[PDB]
Amino acid sequence: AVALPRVSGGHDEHGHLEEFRTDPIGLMQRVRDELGDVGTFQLAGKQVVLLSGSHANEFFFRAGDDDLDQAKAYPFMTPIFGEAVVFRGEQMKGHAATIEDQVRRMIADWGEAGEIDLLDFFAELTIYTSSACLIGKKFRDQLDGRFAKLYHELERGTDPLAYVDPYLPIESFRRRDEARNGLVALVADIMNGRIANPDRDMLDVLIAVKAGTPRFSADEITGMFISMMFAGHHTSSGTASWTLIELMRHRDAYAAVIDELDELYGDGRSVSFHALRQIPQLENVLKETLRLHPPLIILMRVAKGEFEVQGHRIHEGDLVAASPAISNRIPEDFPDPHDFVPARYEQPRQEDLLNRWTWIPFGAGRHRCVGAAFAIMQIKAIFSVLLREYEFEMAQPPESYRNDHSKMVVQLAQPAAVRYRRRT
Ligand code: HEM
Ligand SMILES: CC(C)[C@H](NC(=O)C1CCCCC1)C(=O)Nc1ccncc1
Repeated sequence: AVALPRVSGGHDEHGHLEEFRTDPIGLMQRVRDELGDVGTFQLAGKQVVLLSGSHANEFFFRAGDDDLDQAKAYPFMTPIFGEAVVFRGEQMKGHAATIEDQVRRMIADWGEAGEIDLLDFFAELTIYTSSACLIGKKFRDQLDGRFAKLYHELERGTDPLAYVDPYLPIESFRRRDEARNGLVALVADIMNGRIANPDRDMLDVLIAVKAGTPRFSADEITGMFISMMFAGHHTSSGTASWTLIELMRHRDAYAAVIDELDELYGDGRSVSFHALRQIPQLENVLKETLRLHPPLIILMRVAKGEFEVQGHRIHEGDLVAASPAISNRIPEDFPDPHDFVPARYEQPRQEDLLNRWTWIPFGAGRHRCVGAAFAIMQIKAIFSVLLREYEFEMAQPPESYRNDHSKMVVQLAQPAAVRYRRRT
């Protein structure tokens, strides 16, 4: 009957929802600043118990699906995956080679010098890497920029208003729904193309299954492919963007990465060899970029039961959340937490390893990211190519690069303009 501590503000119609839709990171920080390790905010009719700090995070991440339910906290993903999506080491070398090929293909028309937008570039690139690795090169080769454009609209369909109702007549939801129909149409044209113009991939596997009448429709197959690509797409896309931004903002780090790439590749081995082995300075830049710009800024659960955390009672049906955005910057755990300090991961400090429950850009415990090794390899492969072929400079003030946090799916904001010039 005791109310949990509640953060200030949230006097709008849906409580803190409006703030969560505009500045979720400031809201979550205020929870911690006012209340400490366990505090709440109101998301429309739902209480969110926001945990932070080592002890509370440990509870969150060590909880089994019996205690804290992940999938129930994401009902808004239903219109994205669709009705019927009811939610290896031996391959990695091949995937690194695939990634190298996709990056070379993306920069093939760059020429001597030019300008890119990082969101446009990395969003499209990572559609190709994800589709090629997860579904097949044959399928990627039947994709072009339209698939990326549509997939982006789908991701933009995750306004937190979806916690009120995911089918409200707002434009972002209408565009989410239309984008999904557009993706189904692309997949149907691909299926038809294969009939008329017959080396196999997962799409071939799915087409072959019989109910015989074919078992799966374009709609069903498309939902499967959307779901397969979702976790790794915006996360990898944003991380690649922020990696390049932070290298440009910190030229000393950029210079060290260049030297090391040039030294490492001097053994004559491929990207598929080196992307699976240490590239130390780049890896520490990546760790720091993830600490500062975690693409998942909040992680949601529904409590299945009663638990106590620091003498605060969580009850069944409470939404319960952790936040990499906030936890990754706890100043007692990460000295100078707003500063970009790749040295914090060198053997002497290992701040990622020592702070097991608060360095959480890839989660922790029971829910440690199963895609982390792939995502890390993919950054290594991408930058092994980009940084050896081209030099990059910022085309706008360094502090003006920023994320759009208005949707549950975080995206780099535009402009994110960067110039390149061939390395001599
Ligand atoms: C840089 C890219 C990525 C980041 C920052 C990231 C982040 C995370 C985070 C924060 C969690 C914990 C989720 C939670 O506790 O609710 C997680 C778990 C997970 N991620 Fe990722 N992820 C990335 C890429 C990927 C990729 C490429 C895949 C696979 C295609 C993937 C699949 C998963 C899976 C299967 C889990 C386990 C969920 C659980 O058991 O709790 N992720 N990831
Ligand atoms: C947070 C996003 C809305 C999105 N979440 C999801 O796609 C799932 C919803 C239900 C099952 C858990 C996650 C997502 O991209 N999640 C992940 C991305 C990565 N790695 C792990 C999860």
